Amino acid sequence: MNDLNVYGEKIRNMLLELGIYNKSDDYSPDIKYNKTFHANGYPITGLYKFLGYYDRDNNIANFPSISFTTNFSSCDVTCRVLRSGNDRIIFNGKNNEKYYKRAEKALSFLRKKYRIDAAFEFNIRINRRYRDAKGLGESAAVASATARAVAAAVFGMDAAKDRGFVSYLARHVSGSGTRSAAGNLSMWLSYPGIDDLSSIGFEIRKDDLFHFYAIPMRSRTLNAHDYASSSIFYNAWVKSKFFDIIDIIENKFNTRMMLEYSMKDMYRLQALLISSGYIIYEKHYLDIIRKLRSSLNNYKNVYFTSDTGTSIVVMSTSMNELSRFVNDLDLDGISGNFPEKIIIEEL
Amino acid sequence: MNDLNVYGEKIRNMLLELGIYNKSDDYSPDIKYNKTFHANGYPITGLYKFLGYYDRDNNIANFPSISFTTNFSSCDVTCRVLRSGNDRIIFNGKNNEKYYKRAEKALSFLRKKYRIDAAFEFNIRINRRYRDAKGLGESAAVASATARAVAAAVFGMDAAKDRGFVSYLARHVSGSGTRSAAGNLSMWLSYPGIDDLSSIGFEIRDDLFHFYAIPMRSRIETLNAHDYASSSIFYNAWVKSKFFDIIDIIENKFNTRMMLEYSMKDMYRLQALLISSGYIIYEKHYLDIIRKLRSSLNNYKNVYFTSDTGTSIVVMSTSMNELSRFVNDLDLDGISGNFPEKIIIEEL
Ligand SMILES: CCCCCCCC/C=C\CCCCCCCC(=O)O
Repeated sequence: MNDLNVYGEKIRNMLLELGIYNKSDDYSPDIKYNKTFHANGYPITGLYKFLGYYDRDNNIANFPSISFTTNFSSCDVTCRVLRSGNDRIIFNGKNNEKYYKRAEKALSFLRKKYRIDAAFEFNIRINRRYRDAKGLGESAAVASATARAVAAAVFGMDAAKDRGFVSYLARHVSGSGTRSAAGNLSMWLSYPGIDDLSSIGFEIRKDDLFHFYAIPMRSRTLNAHDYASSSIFYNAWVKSKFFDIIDIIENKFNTRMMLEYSMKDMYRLQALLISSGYIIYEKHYLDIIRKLRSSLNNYKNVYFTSDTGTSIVVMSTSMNELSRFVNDLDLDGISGNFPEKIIIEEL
Repeated sequence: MNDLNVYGEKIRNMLLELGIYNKSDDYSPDIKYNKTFHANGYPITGLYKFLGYYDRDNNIANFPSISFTTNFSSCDVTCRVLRSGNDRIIFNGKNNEKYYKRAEKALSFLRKKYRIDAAFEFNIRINRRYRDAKGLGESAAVASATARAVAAAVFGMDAAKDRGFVSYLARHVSGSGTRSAAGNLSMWLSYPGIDDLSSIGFEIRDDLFHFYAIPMRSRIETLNAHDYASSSIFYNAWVKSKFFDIIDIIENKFNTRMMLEYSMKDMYRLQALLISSGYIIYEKHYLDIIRKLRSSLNNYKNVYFTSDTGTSIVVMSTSMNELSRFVNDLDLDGISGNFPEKIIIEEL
């Protein structure tokens, strides 16, 4: 779309003027064969949420998104590049066709764009702080950790330390990986017609953030993109996203505005899914959201959100108000924090 | 440049060319003072659903709608016109402000348009086949019954038997009233800028369907749902798609199967509009029933279901035997529906 491109480009110019965004630099492969590289990565929770791709082959989104990086789980990846052989993708000790299929797609991009004739061995470890739950942004943790390990092995440590370049690589695994690779509070710039190296994540800041807590819940995510995109309301959502992104940039990413927006956006996201016949709502989720909504008026600056799942993230600018809310409502979840250490190393 | 008025006028011309729609005829008052008139009226269930008004004072909707008339409740109205005296509006034995206000908005239109200097006595009786359920189109039953009684008393039996004219009067009580007054399967033509006597209900038809309701309790009042849906950021996209969907159903000659399937899709879209504004229609029991219904639909041939601005569900089928087999297999605890067979309009 031409009007969407115009608004995307306006957003890009505003970000270039702020100095927080730059088109990513590109690198030439200099493969360190037979050496194991290790990297970690963290999941994300959406504030300005994302659903639907403009170009699903390159993972270009229809509009920009904003998330924060959490510690609800952690991913660690081991990568080894071989001159010959077959790719091996191990996920939590399992060698299943499902994981292979998702990996070989980002590796296809890598081999075609950079003319690489090599085999890849990946060992992915995700440690969750919950037994089972959806919508806690696990795919962003895998995408950022795999991108960091591949960047170190294929391009070198200099490239692996370049957050823009690593977000570019992470995007090819999962769109949300752009924001996990970039930092703790980050934005992914994306819109129709954007150049490949311009559609990346970048950090907004590492100060004046907030407190958060998750209520992990079971739900009956790649289908969420198709379901939302096919909604008759999808184009109206995409259009409003450009105006909302412009407004948050003009408001200098004010914390409380983003927290409030994330609550409104949770409802809009659910509405898009509902309008396509996908009911995200489960009985237990309904009981918790009614409890949460009913009590919000009695708290100051307490907000909550959900993504494509029933897990809820409760957020507040005050740690005491958050803990008071969690205790009074007897919520049984996990305390969150922004990760402090990104590891990228040759083993 | 009003795009909704353009698509509205295109729809109107298509309907004129089919010969199923005509601008309503108007009538001069010839009041039969001191005589009691009695009429009945029935609720509706939306197929091409309606929410939000373009002009709330004249009850002009933003787009056209299609519904069917049911027997989930019934309304009976008694009307008497007096030369002098005061208006009296009794609703289920109650004389409350909320009812006087709703009746006065319509009577003000009647007195101003037709230059009537008279008092009106209305006695409205609504008998429901459920307790506390929402979204079963009760306001259409009151609107059609009151319009039939007023048309007989104020304009005469000839005007009361003119379904177009009666739907025009019913619109001033409740928009959905146009469809209830028009017949069992009907469309209300409405869009921004439409002429007053053109915004009426008309009967589509012969080859209908069977239905069954599961009345359920809900939080959101139908009157508030108009404001809630209208305030959604998705409302304009819904309105726009409604014009294209109405053009498509007219070109498909109101095919039953297509309208039943549309009503299922439209139920999701309606819920989405309410959800996007932060209004959750869902309840735990509704969730359990809709999951049971959705899970079994693939095993039935012509079975569909819908809901309006409530948790009440209406199950529909082109076959009575398939519907009863569906209701029995899922052990549904609701009420059997039927299209009303007798419309009463009488003096005394
Ligand atoms: C031109 C026709 C004029 C006649 C107008 C009179 C009709 C309006 C009266 C009452 C509206 C009733 C709406 C339904 C009430 C439900 C309220 C409840 O049950 O609590």
